[PDB]
Amino acid sequence: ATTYNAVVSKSSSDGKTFKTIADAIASAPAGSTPFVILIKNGVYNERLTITRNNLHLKGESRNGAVIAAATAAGTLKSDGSKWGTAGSSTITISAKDFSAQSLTIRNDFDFPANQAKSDSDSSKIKDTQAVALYVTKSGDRAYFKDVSLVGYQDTLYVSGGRSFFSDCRISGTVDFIFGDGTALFNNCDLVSRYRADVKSGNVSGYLTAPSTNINQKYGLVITNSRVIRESDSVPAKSYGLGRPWHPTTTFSDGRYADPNAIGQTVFLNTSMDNHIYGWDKMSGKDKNGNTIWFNPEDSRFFEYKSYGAGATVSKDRRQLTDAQAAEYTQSKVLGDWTPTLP
Ligand SMILES: COC(=O)[C@H]1O[C@H](O[C@@H]2[C@H](O)[C@@H](O)[C@@H](O[C@@H]3[C@H](O)[C@@H](O)[C@@H](O[C@@H]4[C@H](O)[C@@H](O)[C@@H](O[C@@H]5[C@H](O)[C@@H](O)[C@@H](O[C@@H]6[C@H](O)[C@@H](O)[C@@H](O)O[C@@H]6C(=O)O)O[C@@H]5C(=O)O)O[C@@H]4C(=O)O)O[C@@H]3C(=O)O)O[C@@H]2C(=O)O)[C@H](O)[C@@H](O)[C@H]1O
Repeated sequence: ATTYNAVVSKSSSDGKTFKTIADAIASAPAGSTPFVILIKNGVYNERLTITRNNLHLKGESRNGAVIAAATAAGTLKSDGSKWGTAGSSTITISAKDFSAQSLTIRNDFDFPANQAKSDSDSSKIKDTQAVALYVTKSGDRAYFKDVSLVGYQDTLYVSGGRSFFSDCRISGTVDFIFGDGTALFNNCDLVSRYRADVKSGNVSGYLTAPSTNINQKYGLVITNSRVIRESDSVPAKSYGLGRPWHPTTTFSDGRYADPNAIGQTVFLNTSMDNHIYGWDKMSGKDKNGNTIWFNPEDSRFFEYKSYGAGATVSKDRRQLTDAQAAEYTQSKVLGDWTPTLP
């Protein structure tokens, strides 16, 4: 038995339906009883912030039910200030027990068109991060099943608590899954995108940029998935599995790269095409304002039984033992939370 509290559709011929997703979400009574919204096929040009607990979105189809907006970090607001990376997100989850099923979420910022602009073009944006989905510190127990996330730089921003992505597609270029959250991915296609603006022999991107606090047990955990290239034009050895993001953070002694954000990315039983070269380093600014490099060997970067042409085993690519791999089951990673749909 499954029923819908609200329905969103493009057609007025449907009857008693909402025109926008934002309106349907707003219609929900205040509180924490489950609220389930069906979204019929269509492209909904909307930006959403979810603050109600126990809210659930179900699209008619992943292929056809799309929530999309174009916003880069460097896009300017009315007051002339930048949106910033967090602010660029098409969908922001700032509530508990959210789920989305069978829908696509896009940031439509045209990264390649931006990069193709002449350097003197005042409309050419430097802050090119453009988040599709952001799970915030106030997000915990967020479940995404049969969902497609589309972007280039910084597609998926996972912060705070636990999120679970299942039967999913996620595309991007630089740091397209990033943040300090506990985020588990199962049976997902992670799609590395072509970079027209990157010279032959240089790096096109990085799948992950975890900022997991050293005291947090689990960061980004990718299981039973497929690490694939968008096209044959994506060069061999052009993509890193991860680099360590140490976010600029305000401390008592100033604002600089967080020393204790020693990120975790673990791949288990995941296929990898030959666009993958391994792990990489990442730079930030230290407490003195100097460049500081954070190295993959000092970070929590591991694989277990990778396969496909990108799955090389070497001293630069640490491997889990069977015993260690058993620590990365859904039960262990998500703890007392069992992701369920309404
Ligand atoms: C409640 O939340 C909060 O606590 C805060 O939220 C807000 O802040 C967040 C965040 O917490 C904060 O640290 C800060 O994050 C920024 C940035 O927004 C974020 O996306 C990320 O950025 C990294 C990196 O630091 C950037 O320099 C940039 O990477 C560049 C380049 O863009 C990229 O293409 C690539 O480059 C290629 C090669 O790798 C390179 O060697 C060279 O050859 O160039 C190549 C090229 O093609 O350009 O890597 C570059 C690089 O490594 O520098 O983008 C990455 C990324 O996308 O992940 O981290 C920074 C940071 O400062 O750490 O701001 C966030 C925000 O939302 O704005 C609030 O502001 C805060 O007050 C607080 O509330």
